[PDB]
Amino acid sequence: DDKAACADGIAAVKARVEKLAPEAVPQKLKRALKIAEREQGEGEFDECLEALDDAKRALP
Amino acid sequence: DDKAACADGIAAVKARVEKLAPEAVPQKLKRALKIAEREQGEGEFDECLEALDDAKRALP
Ligand SMILES: [Eu+2]
Repeated sequence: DDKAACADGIAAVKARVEKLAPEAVPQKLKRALKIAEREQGEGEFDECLEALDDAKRALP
Repeated sequence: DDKAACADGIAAVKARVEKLAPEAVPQKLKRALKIAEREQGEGEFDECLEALDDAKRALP
């Protein structure tokens, strides 16, 4: 469901980000991940998924 | 728009709540107002309006 997909999506995006050099991680990508995590913690798992879509678009 | 309606709705609901005795204000009403304010601060003015609908249903 959206809760599982949000948790798995945060893990998947972070796994890709952890392949980049830390000094190569765009601020917009960090911000989008933080928004997804905030929404996950609020129980807005649907909103988390939409923020994860933004994070993927920020991947270099 | 949703931003103005959220701000006005927070003010309207609070105005009604401030007519109750403070020891008569249900916890669920306080919680719903706090959620609406959190969502307003996040810029989720649409979500704020949906939380305000819950707050109105919590009015005694
Ligand atoms: Eu939210």
